[PDB]
Amino acid sequence: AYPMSIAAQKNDDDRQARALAALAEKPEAIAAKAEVAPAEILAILPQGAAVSAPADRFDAIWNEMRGWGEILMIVQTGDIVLEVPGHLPEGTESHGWFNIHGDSPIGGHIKKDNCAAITFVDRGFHGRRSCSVWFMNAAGGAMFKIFVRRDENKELLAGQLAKFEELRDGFR
Amino acid sequence: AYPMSIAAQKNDDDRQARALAALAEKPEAIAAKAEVAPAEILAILPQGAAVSAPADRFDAIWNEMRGWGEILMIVQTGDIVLEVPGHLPEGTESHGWFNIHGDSPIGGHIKKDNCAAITFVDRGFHGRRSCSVWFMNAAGGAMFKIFVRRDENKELLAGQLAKFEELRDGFR
Repeated sequence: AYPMSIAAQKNDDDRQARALAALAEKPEAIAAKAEVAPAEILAILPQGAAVSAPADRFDAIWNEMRGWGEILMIVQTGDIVLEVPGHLPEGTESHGWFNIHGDSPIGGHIKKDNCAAITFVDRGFHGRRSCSVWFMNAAGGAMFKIFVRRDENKELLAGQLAKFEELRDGFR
Repeated sequence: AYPMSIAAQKNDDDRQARALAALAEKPEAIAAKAEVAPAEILAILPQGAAVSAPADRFDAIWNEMRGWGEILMIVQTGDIVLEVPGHLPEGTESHGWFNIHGDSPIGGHIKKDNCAAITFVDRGFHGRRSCSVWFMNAAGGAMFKIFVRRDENKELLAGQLAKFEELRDGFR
C-alpha cells in the first residue's frame, strides 16, 4: 500500500536472496529462518510442495481430517514441540475460537479467526517424504500442524496418505 | 546493571501499578497482560500462591510428576491452547533439549536449557482452586504447564493433589 523506498526494496530483494540461499539444505522450514517468515520459505518450495487453501475452508478441512483416523497433532514454540497422536475431535465455535473436545487426547482451543491460510505441505524431510497440513496465521507462521502418520514399516499410512493427497490435489 | 533514568523508573512504577490494578479480577494470569510478563503477575499473587523452585530442579520435578498419574499438559500460544491428558513419559537429554517419548499421548521435545524457573501455582481460578506447575523461560512466560486433574465430582484428584502440595510446600 504505502510507497516503497530503494533501500526497503533492496532489503526485500536481499531477504528473498537469503531465503533461496538458505534453502540450500533442501530437506526444517522454521530453521530456514535466516531471513523471514515460514510462509515465505513455503512459497519458495518446489511447485506442488506447498498448496494453500483459503482460510474459509477451515471447517471443511477439519471435518475432512476427522475422518482420516489417528493423525499427529504438532504445536511448536521456541521452548517446546508438543506432538500428540490421536483422532481429531468435533469442535464448537464462539467468538473466534474453535473449541475442540472429544474422545481423544487432542483437546483445547484453536483461535480460528486468526487463520489466514491452510497449506498442504508435501516434501522431502531428511531423506523421506513428509505430508502435513499447516494452519497459518496472519503473520505467516504455523498455528499448528497435522501430520499424516507412519506405520510399523515406517512408511506413510496408505489409507490416510491417499485422503491427504486427494484433498491437497483439489486445491492445486 | 545499567543506570536507570527517572522516566524509566517511572515507567516501571507505572507498570507495576497497572499490574496490581489489573489483578482487580482476582481469579487468567496471561490475560492480566495489561502491562508486563506473566512472571510479574505471578510475583504479585498472594504469598504462597506462586512458589518457585530453581531451574536446576527440572529433572527432579519431572521425575516426581511422572509418579502423579494422569495429569493435564497445556501449551498455549496466541493461536492455540493445546490440552493433553496423560502420564508424563521418561525423557532423554541432548544439546539443551529434553526429548520425551513413552506410552503416553504427551510427547515431543522440551527446550530444557531455556528454563529459568519452575513455579507451583495454587490459586482460585474462576471460583475454584487450581493447582499447576509452570516451567518458566528466561522471558518470564510459561513454556508449558502441568495441571492437577479433577475427578467425576469435579474436585481436584485427592492423591494427585496431595503430591502437588507436598512437592510445592518443600520449596516454600
